[PDB]
Amino acid sequence: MDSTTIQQNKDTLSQIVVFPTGNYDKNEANAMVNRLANIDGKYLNALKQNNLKIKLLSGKLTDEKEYAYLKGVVPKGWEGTGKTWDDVPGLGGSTVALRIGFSNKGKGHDAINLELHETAHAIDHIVLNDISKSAQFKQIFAKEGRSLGNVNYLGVYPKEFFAESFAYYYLNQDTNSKLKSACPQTYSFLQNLAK
Ligand SMILES: [Zn+2]
Repeated sequence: MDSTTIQQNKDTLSQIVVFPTGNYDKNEANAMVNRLANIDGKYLNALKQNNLKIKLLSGKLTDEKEYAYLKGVVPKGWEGTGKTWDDVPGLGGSTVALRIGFSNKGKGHDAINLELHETAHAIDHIVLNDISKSAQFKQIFAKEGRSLGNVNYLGVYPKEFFAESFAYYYLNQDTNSKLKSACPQTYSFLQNLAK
């Protein structure tokens, strides 16, 4: 996106993103907002319309009262790892909650970018009526769903392949080009969705 579109999307995000009370790196929180601002504005305005909040967290997910119910619960695909949601830095779906500082791949999660993956889940569910379960996307997923790797997770769960593809499409020009090369039908699907 051009600098002016980024600023417009950041203004929209000022009424979506909620910053935490506790201590955190303000510059890194701002960088996360900047990355979210690359998401197409139509989706951001629709999240705002639904009063979805992107809660940035100063600590563990399960230390927020609304996620205490996840204390000790093992995420799907994480069985046998000894890890629980207490160790997971982001969640997305009907809500979005994200630990500041944990954006990059490998910061306790496997996504190319935490905030884009989790926000993609919310866009899928809230804005797009679970499009990752649509017949069109199921056909694409059957063909391309392993082509971002993590074959036994992304290749098995279309909601996760959708969220990861969305993150690749919107993070930066490199990941956007990688998605087009590896998953051309997914790329065209996302490009058309934003038209
Ligand atoms: Zn996910």
